Amino acid sequence: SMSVKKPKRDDSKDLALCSMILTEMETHEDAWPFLLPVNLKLVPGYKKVIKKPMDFSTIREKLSSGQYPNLETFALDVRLVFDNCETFNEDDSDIGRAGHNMRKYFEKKWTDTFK
Repeated sequence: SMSVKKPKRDDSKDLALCSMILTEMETHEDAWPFLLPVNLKLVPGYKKVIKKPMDFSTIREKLSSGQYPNLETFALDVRLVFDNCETFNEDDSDIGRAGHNMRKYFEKKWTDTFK
């Protein structure tokens, strides 16, 4: 509360460390469904159904331009990419499986880097 603060967690490396995670997600062999925004002209149903599209290239641009206020807003966008994927793709599809695999990969890196 006023003039009463928990000890200051060092967040000075968060930007660099989120960048490194995002690099590792970008280079994973199963990243291909997530590298670029879904083409809303060419994928029937996506625009109406998926209210907040997100992809790795959009996260990279947001990260690089100071549009993440903190490491949690960064994780929220990464998770959004996988939540969108689960919303639109059957679990038993190449893209559906890709999304599960990447979410697992992310969550481990996240825990190991920050928890």
